[PDB]
Amino acid sequence: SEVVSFSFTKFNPNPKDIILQGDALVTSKGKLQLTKVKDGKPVDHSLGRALYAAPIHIWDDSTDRVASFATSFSFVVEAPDESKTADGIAFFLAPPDTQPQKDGGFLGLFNDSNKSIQTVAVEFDTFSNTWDPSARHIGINVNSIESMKYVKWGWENGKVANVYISYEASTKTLTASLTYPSNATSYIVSANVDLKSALPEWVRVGFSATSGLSRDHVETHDVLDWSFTSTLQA
Amino acid sequence: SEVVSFSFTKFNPNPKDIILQGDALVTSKGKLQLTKVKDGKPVDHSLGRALYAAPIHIWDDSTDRVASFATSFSFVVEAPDESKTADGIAFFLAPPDTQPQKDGGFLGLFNDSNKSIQTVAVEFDTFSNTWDPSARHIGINVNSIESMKYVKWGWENGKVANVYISYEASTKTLTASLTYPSNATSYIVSANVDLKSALPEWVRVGFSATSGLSRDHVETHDVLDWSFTSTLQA
Amino acid sequence: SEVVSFSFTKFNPNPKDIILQGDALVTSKGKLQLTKVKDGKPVDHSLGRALYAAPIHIWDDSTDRVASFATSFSFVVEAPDESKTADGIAFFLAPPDTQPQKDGGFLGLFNDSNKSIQTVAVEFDTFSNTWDPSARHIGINVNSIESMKYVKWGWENGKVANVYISYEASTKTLTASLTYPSNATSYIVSANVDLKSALPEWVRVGFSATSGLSRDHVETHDVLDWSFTSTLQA
Amino acid sequence: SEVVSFSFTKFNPNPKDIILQGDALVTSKGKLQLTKVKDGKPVDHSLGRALYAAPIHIWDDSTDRVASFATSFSFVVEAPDESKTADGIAFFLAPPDTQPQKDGGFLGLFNDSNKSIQTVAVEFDTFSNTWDPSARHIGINVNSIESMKYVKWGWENGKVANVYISYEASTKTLTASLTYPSNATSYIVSANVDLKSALPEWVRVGFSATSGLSRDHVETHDVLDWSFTSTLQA
Ligand SMILES: [Ca+2]
Ligand SMILES: [Ca+2]
Ligand SMILES: [Ca+2]
Ligand SMILES: [Ca+2]
Ligand SMILES: [Mn+2]
Ligand SMILES: [Mn+2]
Ligand SMILES: [Mn+2]
Ligand SMILES: [Mn+2]
Repeated sequence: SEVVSFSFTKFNPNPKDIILQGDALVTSKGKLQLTKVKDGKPVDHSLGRALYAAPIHIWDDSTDRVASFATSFSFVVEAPDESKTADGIAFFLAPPDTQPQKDGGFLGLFNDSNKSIQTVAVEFDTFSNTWDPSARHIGINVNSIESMKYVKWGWENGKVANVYISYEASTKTLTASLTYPSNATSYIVSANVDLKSALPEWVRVGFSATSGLSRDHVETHDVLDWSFTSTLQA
Repeated sequence: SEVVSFSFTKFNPNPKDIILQGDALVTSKGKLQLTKVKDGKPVDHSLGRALYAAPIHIWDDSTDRVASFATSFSFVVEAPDESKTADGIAFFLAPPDTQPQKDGGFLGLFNDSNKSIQTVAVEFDTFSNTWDPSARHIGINVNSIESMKYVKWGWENGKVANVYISYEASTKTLTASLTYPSNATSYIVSANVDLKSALPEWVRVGFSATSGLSRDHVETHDVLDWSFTSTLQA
Repeated sequence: SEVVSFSFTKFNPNPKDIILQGDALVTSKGKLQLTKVKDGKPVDHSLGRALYAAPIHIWDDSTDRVASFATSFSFVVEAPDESKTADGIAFFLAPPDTQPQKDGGFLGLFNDSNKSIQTVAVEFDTFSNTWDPSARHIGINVNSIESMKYVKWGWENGKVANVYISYEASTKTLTASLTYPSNATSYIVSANVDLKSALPEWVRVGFSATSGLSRDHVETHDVLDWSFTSTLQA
Repeated sequence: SEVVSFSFTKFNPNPKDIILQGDALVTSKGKLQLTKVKDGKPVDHSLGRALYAAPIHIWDDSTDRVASFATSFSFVVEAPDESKTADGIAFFLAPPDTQPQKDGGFLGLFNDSNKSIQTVAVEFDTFSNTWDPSARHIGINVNSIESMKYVKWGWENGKVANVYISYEASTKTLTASLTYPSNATSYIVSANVDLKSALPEWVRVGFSATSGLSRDHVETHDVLDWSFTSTLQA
């Protein structure tokens, strides 16, 4: 494929363009609620993922070409307690048949299987596990729950976060930024990532999130909108 | 969904974005060959269809809104004999789980089942069946192999045909045009079509084609490229 | 330039993106009224033109490349008398400094100067002059008020006409279609046009219209919206 | 206007889409060289600006609506000496008739006139003047050479910088990021900026740059490509 694009200003309650996995659902107001909410309150031990229906052609073995892509999405992570939060939300790419992996700190993306899984993620990590830096962080993750690069992230409870992720194929640069319009505060991180080596030719793209494994480490992970475009020169 | 787009300047030999049904395949040079070719020669009794992976949201029961869409594709129909041709090629919309229907003059789109099937097609018909006008034609077909409107079509054997189809939701106008750049000859037809009444909320879009049911009524039906865009106001 | 696009769903009353020439104005409801209207009634001897502010790079002498482009616009031509009409409306390309040429049957586009002017137009001609066929027509015009190709055009008084014009650089094919959603009636014409030979490298694009030179040959020429895109491979 | 877009993968040597002011020129290889280079070496006391030909409709007094916009551009600033650099490069919006203002630290954008000029800029400042913080910085500037917000910027001599600027009208958030693909290092800054209050309804957008006012404070300021899109809801 050469060019694929799609833009949701909000999500449809029974989405056919979006493959919902685990606890993910679209609320009737059109928020993509990745992790469970009960009586308006986030629940623990939740794992939800959402992928776009069409696979994306990110590289081609015949032509040796790599896709470029850009995506925008806004998301909210709201926790009943500012200091106890887990586990986070991520935008990711994985093989098209990708299924939910471990919950909790593995973010539904990775596992501890000793079989290195193919998934490239931009995580917004709200809990410091063994493999994390100390502070909440935006991480670029290449086939590991351990980020290859991260920036410390001043998570704002319940505030809309605007994210813009792009991948420039000609330089192998993956760049992720987050901005909180509420107080015009922003964070960015970039990495040199070889998508040909990390991922298969075709992938599915989307989001994954998990709530903490305890009652006092719960938060929501809602996506409010999403735009994506990818071009493969071919 | 609000906006979905995709553009192929040619097709990938093992397409993941394109669901190939019946005899459809992508050749190694990237043509979408809907009907069978053997030793470079079209074969009879063939039926092939290709659909885009992502369903398209063409209308919404809650918001009462209808999508607009536009698509461009180029296609070749080549017959070893100018005067004996069958059966044709079509661009269509159908429920997402749509499967190949009858072969031959039914174009893989419709059947004679007495169970009116949901499919809206723009056919390029190369054989005059019982339900057709006399001459080869471009037809707009709403849940029937019988066109509600058609224009006579001067098919050019083996020449590239450029098609542009659009649907204007605000007026319910479906317009289909074909141009042969080789001699700058063009045909157009339009119809007032209520997609809400003809189709379910979500559909898949693509192409369907069949070769004749006899050895002396064979032709190819190759699509060379394809661009599509649909917006649902919501 | 490689890609230029712009889309108006209606026009701004004091447009800065649109260079208005002669009698052209934008009404407060956002219609581009090319020719004069007085007390709601079309006036004779009027000439109005509108061009997009940015020049469009349609070909390049260094790279030998030609642009492709596509444009959509809706327009109304309303005459107080169905049988007496003049003169018409056109979409055109001309050098960027292009100024209004002759009025009346020259459509503000051409003149009788014996100095062949550079302008390539798709005219919707409502009056049969000396150089016209008999019937109202959609014409493709290459540096002459005389069309190189035309299709007879069933003008519908006061009805919205939807036009789609495209130019495919790889085949030099200019295609123009018009559809009246009101009764789903359509017309199309195509021509092999060498834009490199007809036009300079850079042009401005837009509309031109004139009302008849007599009181009993008056009509309006309003454009309701306009989308344009052009890509030059370079 | 509702939607305006344009994308250059490089610039044309005699650009008609781009209004070049002061010393700005396009090199024969298609770089937009804002400030003077002599025998391949940057010259002092230079000031160059480039604007897109079409004005952009950023807000509308009648409808009370504000545009959103996004733009990407890559740029190089190369100095013969790493530690002596001046003055910088900026992306800006200003009234359409905007002309070059003061040189040097005023970046061709502002002056010391005591007549507050309308210009909103995202500067990449390479020299600490009286109104600057100490370190080189990316600044958001609203009708002043003094930034309202800035982030410290690790300028990389002679390296390609990729910038992405967006403005979200619904939150009044202007966000600017820079990434050096060479070592995947990134910077971002955001501000709450009211474009209705800072700028007139229509503007022109582009770049401005100046070299230092001394021989030992020289650098280049070349833009390599540029994409822009703006939508005004209206
Ligand atoms: Ca963690
Ligand atoms: Ca038939
Ligand atoms: Ca005439
Ligand atoms: Ca400075
Ligand atoms: Mn982490
Ligand atoms: Mn038929
Ligand atoms: Mn004529
Ligand atoms: Mn500064």
